[PDB]
Amino acid sequence: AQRAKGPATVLAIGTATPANVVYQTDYPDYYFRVTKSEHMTKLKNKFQRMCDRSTIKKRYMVLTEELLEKNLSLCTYMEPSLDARQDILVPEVPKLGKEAADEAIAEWGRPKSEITHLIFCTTCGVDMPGADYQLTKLLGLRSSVRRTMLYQQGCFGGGTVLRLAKDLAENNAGARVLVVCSEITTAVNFRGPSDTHLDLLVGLALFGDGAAAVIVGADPDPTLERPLFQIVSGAQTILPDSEGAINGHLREVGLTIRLLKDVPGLVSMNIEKCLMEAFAPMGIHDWNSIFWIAHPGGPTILDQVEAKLGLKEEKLKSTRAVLREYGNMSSACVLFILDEVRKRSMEEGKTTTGEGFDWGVLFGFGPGFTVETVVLHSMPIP
Amino acid sequence: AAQRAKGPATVLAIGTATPANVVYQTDYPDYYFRVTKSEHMTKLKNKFQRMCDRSTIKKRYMVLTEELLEKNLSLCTYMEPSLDARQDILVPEVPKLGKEAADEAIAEWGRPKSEITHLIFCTTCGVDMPGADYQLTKLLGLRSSVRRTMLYQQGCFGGGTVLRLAKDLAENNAGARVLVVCSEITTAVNFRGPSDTHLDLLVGLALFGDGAAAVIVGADPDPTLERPLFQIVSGAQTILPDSEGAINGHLREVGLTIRLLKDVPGLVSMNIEKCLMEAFAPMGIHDWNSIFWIAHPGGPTILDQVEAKLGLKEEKLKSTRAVLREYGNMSSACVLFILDEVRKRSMEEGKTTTGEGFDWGVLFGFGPGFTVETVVLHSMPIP
Ligand SMILES: CC(C)(COP(=O)(O)OP(=O)(O)OC[C@H]1O[C@@H](n2cnc3c(N)ncnc32)[C@H](O)[C@@H]1OP(=O)(O)O)[C@@H](O)C(=O)NCCC(=O)NCCSC(=O)/C=C/c1ccc(O)cc1
Ligand SMILES: CC(C)(COP(=O)(O)OP(=O)(O)OC[C@H]1O[C@@H](n2cnc3c(N)ncnc32)[C@H](O)[C@@H]1OP(=O)(O)O)[C@@H](O)C(=O)NCCC(=O)NCCSC(=O)/C=C/c1ccc(O)cc1
Repeated sequence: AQRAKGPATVLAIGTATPANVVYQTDYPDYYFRVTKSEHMTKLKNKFQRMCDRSTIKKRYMVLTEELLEKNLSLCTYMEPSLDARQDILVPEVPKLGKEAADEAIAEWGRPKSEITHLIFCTTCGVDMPGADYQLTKLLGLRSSVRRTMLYQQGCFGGGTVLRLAKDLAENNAGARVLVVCSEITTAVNFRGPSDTHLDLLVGLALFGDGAAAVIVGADPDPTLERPLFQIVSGAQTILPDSEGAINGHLREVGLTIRLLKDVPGLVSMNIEKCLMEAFAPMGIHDWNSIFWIAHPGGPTILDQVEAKLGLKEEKLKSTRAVLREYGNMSSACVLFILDEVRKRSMEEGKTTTGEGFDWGVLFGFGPGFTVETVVLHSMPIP
Repeated sequence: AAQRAKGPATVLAIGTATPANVVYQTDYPDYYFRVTKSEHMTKLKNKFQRMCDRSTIKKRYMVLTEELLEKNLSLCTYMEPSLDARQDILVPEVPKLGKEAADEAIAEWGRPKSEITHLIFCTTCGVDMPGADYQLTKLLGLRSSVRRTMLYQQGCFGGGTVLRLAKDLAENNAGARVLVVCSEITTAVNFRGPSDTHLDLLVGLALFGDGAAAVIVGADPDPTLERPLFQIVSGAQTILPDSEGAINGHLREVGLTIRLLKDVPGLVSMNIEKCLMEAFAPMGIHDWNSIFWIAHPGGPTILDQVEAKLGLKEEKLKSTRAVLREYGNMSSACVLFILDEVRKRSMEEGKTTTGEGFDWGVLFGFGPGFTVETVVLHSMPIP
């Protein structure tokens, strides 16, 4: 007694974005006009080809042109701008998180009065008390909620929350977990004018804004609840020879991020061990008998892994589709793909929530270099 | 059968560490107003001096020495740019002091670091990518497959926040042994005295010191390889009614600016009885002298008021006030600093238990929210 019986299960997935839709075929011109950098045609040609090959069609952004008119230090590179970003992030991150959590509880079907725990994860902004307290007040959750604040974990937080919510739901009987990952990549936005920092541009051509939420609980009551995926295990590892792959320093100019390693080649040369160690308890070594959710850090990191593993084109269709219509939304991005995996599984009438396959993987890649591999099991679809 | 442990998560080892520079309280009002060049503020000086004399603190260990102040002059300075000047200090020095404590807790543990599966790193000081959980993983030589959890900016209730997280980590994953490190180098507050517009930093600078503590926690301890000390029975977190903005710490280009709106001693007093009633209800315990006490030493008055309202004997907060006396407030690491003290004192005097001769005990983390963390512990037998 006192503790749960079976595995953690995701019971609802809600997504939320801002109203501003920004098409990528226009974003180079916008970005070099707003920044007033029309004279640097070298970086303009470079940033253009970045967005052209990013496979992204549209992205949602809190940062409007008006918000930059009122926060002109964000049209600058290495000028003091931390307060200008935090005056946006501290309020705007819980607000987008409430929208996604409300969509998730709406699918959940049960009142918020029974949410026992809360895990909030963001890389954008930092404050005391954390965005978990802000979301608890904004959503009106029980004041008895016991919260976990994951600050500045990076694009692998989406698997961290699942690996943590499994133990929270399974070690406390009748506990239900509100998981929210809300990221506003206004944490990443500087003036173009820098031949001193070109990785800033492939970061601006890929990231977008959005919030995702799930409800996690063990031993679901199959009258009020509908199971979607059950989290069998969650793993975290440090890739060999990956020291300094991504370095993010939070200074008075915001979070400055610098890359030292070729990340897509690092993920490719090391992912097969992560699939082998995670799928060993089941005896699975064919990665095309598995449904796939991997954080779309970029087009080619999925391209190279898809080539190194010899995967079919269908495996990463949902991943690439979230990168297409939403882009990179950091940690929340993998939960978006979880939702698309379920939505497309019904739209195309496949046997189970994971496009027809029993077992599935959730990959989150971030600083370390760190790979979070989470193995899920599907739910049948009648 | 299943892939999980069968009993409760127990504390297996404890280790603490403090920097070398010792700063005595009977010498702090003068030196502070000299390095900031504020000897023209006789009011704030007498103000600060009475605070230091009423803090019941004797000494504190500090990383920010005067040698460090002359090379970062933005810290002799209130609200001019000072974030990077502390970032250059907190980012490396926080994991270093954490390993200092994790080394001593591993030495007492007696088992190799390869058997440390999970890690929780907790600090309200500084932010970096990758986090301090990565820097300790590399410094301590733990396995690359360690599953880490980063608690950034959790305030002074992190000590109970991590016990609540480490309880589930050790009770779901069978054979798991979770190392938890709370490393607080509270230099984030050293502001220039010149502020008649900010008296709360004074009583934030007359209490807080630096220190780090680390525990090994795991369930089903092998009684032939490990020695249990405390059983983490329950862990709770709650926001007190009518506490909006009690502790507000914003991160600005000039550092972490903390301002107080509500009296947190009277916030803790009027609510501590409800937390203890709810926490000990499954065991029918209502005598708060029947229980051994670990309360976060926010200050002398917060403890004084809890002791007055609940009608406790003076022995209950002896170790809590002793950690406050010789270390000051160290944020989340204090309660674990107190945890080490209770087991030392309880074998100093040959008590019946590891909690001063008591079966059940409580650990309290108070912080921004206002959030109070109530962790019920059970002592283990001592011969
Ligand atoms: C971005 C790539 C390189 C795609 O480009 P490509 O297909 O190999 O070649 P392209 O014709 O498309 O041109 C674009 C790339 O060309 C590369 N390039 C240009 N000059 C040359 C040259 N002389 N020779 C060889 N190649 C060249 C260059 O790598 C540039 O990408 P970037 O590194 O961002 O500048 C590919 O590596 C990729 O998609 N990787 C996955 C993307 C990815 O993981 N992004 C995030 C990395 S880590 C993270 O989470 C955060 C990063 C970030 C960082 C800063 C921020 O402000 C915000 C965020
Ligand atoms: C400070 C108190 C009042 C004990 O002092 P006292 O012995 O009762 O009175 P004193 O004669 O020693 O004078 C000092 C205190 O007296 C109070 N006081 C003074 N002037 C008067 C007056 N005209 N009339 C009535 N009373 C007065 C006043 O509260 C002042 O403290 P402070 O709030 O810092 O200014 C008491 O509030 C106390 O110790 N509480 C526990 C300490 C505590 O919880 N600290 C943490 C709070 S929240 C946190 O985590 C962050 C704090 C922080 C905040 C800012 C930072 O930069 C850094 C950190």
